[PDB]
Amino acid sequence: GDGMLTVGDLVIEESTYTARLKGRALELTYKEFELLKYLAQHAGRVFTRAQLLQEVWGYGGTRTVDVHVRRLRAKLGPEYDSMIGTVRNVGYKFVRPS
Amino acid sequence: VGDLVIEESTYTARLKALELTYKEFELLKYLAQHAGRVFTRAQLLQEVWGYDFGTRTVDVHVRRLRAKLGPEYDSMIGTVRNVGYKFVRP
DNA sequence: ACGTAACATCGCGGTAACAC
DNA sequence: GTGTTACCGCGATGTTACGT
Repeated sequence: GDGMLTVGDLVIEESTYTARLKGRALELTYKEFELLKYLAQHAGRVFTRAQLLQEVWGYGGTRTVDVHVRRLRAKLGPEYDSMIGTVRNVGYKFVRPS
Repeated sequence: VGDLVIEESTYTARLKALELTYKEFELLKYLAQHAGRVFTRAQLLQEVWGYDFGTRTVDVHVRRLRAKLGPEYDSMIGTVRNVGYKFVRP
């Protein structure tokens, strides 16, 4: 345990730079991994696109978050689709499984 | 050591008899002494090289390293795009 | 022994564009 | 407004040659 994180079946190991789902490795791009990581490092908290851009992208084209959110949800699959919830007129947030 | 034996003071490695350069050996050792962990180029430059160069010598060294291993064990060194490289355990 | 030279490959990822 | 999928420039890595 160095920088390892666990939420439900999602494990996000910064060390080895891998993200798993009860053993199924995720082939995430870099920004897809930094986005999923930041959101899970802050479960339940809704963030805005200008927030997520500043934190994950770094200090216009704000639908990149939405695309990356969709690429993320897509790779998570229907069984884990809902780990990224949407808050109309606010932004996104990681949704803890029960 | 999963088919791979690195001998420290001899500065050699055997993959059941790899002939490696000093930098190729320092890079393989540091990647295998921390197997599974990904290291950046800044990291591997300050740890394995003395220098902080931009340079593409790490990428070149991985390649020379990979070639010696052969298409059997060249997977032992993984690439993590936009991050760096890592040793991969069979 | 090593680190540029220099180009080939290919994946990142941001914009476009429309459905709803 | 957001879900969503193309499309394609660009840039990260691969790779080998060559100069020191």
